[PDB]
Amino acid sequence: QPTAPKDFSSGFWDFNDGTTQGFGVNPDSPITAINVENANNALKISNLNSKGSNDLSEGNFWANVRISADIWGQSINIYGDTKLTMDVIAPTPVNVSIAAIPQSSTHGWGNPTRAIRVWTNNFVAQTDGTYKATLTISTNDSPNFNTIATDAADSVVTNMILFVGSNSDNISLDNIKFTK
Ligand SMILES: [Ca+2]
Repeated sequence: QPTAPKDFSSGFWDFNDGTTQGFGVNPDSPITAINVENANNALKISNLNSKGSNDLSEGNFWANVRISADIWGQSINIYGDTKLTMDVIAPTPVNVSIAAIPQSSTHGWGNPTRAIRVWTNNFVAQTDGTYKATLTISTNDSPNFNTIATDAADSVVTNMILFVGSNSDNISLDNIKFTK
C-alpha cells in the first residue's frame, strides 16, 4: 500500500504529506509481512520483531526486511555529501539496525559494508512521551552511497533501499536526509 509523495519541497523525506513518499516493501526483500505506512507525519514500520526482521548485527542486515522508494519518482543531488541521517522514533526505547543502498541512474547497486545501530540507551524521551534517536549512515558504510556522492557525472539519487531490523513491532523513521 505504498503511496507516491505529494510534496517533496524540503528536498528530503519528511513524510509530512501523509504519504509513504514512495516507500514500500522491496520486491527482493526476504521478509514481506511488514507493514509500511504513514502515521502522524512519519514512516511507521510495524511488526519487524514478530516477523523475524530483528537481526541487529553489523554484517547480517541481509536477513532483514528491505524497504525501498520504488514509487518515489523524485531525485536528490548528493554530490559532496557524506551522511545519510534520519530520526528513529518509538513509543519506548528500542534497538534498531539499518543498512542503506542509495541508487542512481548509472549506479544501481553496492553491497553495504555495515548496518548502523541505535540502542535503547541512544533514545531520548520527547515531550509527547515517545522516544527518539538519531541514526547516521556515512559514505564509509555504503559503497554505492560513496560512489554516487563522488561522481560529478551522476550524483543524483533516484531510489534507495533500506535494510531494517528491530526488537520492536512499532517504530517510525522521519526526516531521512543527505548532508555533509
Ligand atoms: Ca515528518
